[PDB]
Formats: sequence, C-alpha cells, structure tokens
Amino acid sequence: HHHHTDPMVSKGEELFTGVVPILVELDGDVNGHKFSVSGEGEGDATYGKLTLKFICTTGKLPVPWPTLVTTLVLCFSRYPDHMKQHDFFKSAMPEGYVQERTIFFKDDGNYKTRAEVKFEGDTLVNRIELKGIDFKEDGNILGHKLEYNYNSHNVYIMADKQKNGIKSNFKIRHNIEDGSVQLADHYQQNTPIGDGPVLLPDNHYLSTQSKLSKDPNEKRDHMVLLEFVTAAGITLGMDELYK
Repeated sequence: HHHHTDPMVSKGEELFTGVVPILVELDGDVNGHKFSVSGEGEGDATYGKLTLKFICTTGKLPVPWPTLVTTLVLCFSRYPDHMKQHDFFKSAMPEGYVQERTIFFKDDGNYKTRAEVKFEGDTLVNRIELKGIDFKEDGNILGHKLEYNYNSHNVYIMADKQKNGIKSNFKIRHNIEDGSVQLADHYQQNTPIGDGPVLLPDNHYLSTQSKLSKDPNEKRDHMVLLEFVTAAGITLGMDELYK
C-alpha cells in the first residue's frame, strides 16, 4: 500500500504495490565457458514472493543452477511496516542500484558479479555480468555434483555510509549429491545509481526460502524458481505492544 507517515517510504512502497514484471539478463564466463541466461517473471513485494523462470540461451549451463540462485532482485523483499524505513532496495528506485558480489566456493573457484537493477518503464530489470575463474574441472561446480535444491538461510544486512549503500557477507551451503555440502561464501555491496537520498538501514537480517522446480514442457536448460524473502531482526518500534 501507500499509507506511510514517511514520504520517502511512501515513494518506495508505491512503486512495488501489487505485482511487478521482472526481466533478468546474465552474461557469464566461467573458466572460459561463455553462457547467457534470460529470466522472466513477476515479484510481489507485499508477500516477498518471487516467481521466475530462467532459460540458458546458449545451450547447457556449464554451472549448476543452484550456484546462480543468488546471482540471478532484493527490492521485492517483504519489509514489515515497522521496518520499512530500513528498505534500502526500494528507496534507490526507480533509478536503481548496482549489486556487486564475489562468491568464493570453498576449495574451488570464485564468482565475480556486477549487476544493475532498475526499472525499464514498468518492468524491473536485472542486468548481470558474471566472471568465474580458477574452477576445478572435476569439482562440484563444473562437474555438476550439486543437488537441485536450495536451503533456507538468514543473511544479515549492514549499512555502509561511505558508499551510501549496504554491504553483506554470508555463507551458502550447496548440497552435494553424496550428502556433503559445498560452501559458497558471499561478499556483497550495493550502491545507488542515482545521487538522490536513500534509506540507510540498521543491522537486520533477511529470511530467505527458495524452491527449485522444472517446467515439464521445457526442452531448454532452465530453472523455475519460487523465492520468499522477508526482513526481520528489528523488534517493533519502541518497546513491545503485548507483554
């Protein structure tokens, strides 16, 4: 909805009332393997709900789809009404923000990504460049030894006033088919594209849940993604309203 005492919050929340179309474009290069991914779907910030179908437009994806879940739109996260003054992602809109990441896979290579997330008219667009180096050929990544699922996880978000944005470091535990886990340490920084003011948040975390599925009628290498992202970690406003 729109009814917020803060006009800055009302500016951001209004852009994400209801369902918004999403376009995702990634151009990636992992160990010389060049690939491109196009994703389409819709986000519902009211419920923190994402529905996206990604298509590898260059053939077979040289990396497992779970390794690209976080790389392949945080502005659709559901921030509770008492935490909406900490929604950096919606405040940077419609100009958008740059999302840069370095993803270290334990005992394997690393991803280096840079994305520009912004509105193209009514459509929320995520344009991504990916560069992967030093990956082991027979490893869990290029060997496609990971399971096709995603574990739920909480990730803390912290402000970065020197860059007028946010920063985040967190661990992703991919499930290997033999029962083990492939650690993927994420380092993230976000900076607004426009020079206007943004909402610098307090330290809070995002609860994330993802379901991976397949379109039975799709013959191209693809991934169907249902993702829920809800912010938490800030108790009400003053004290408590019930105890």
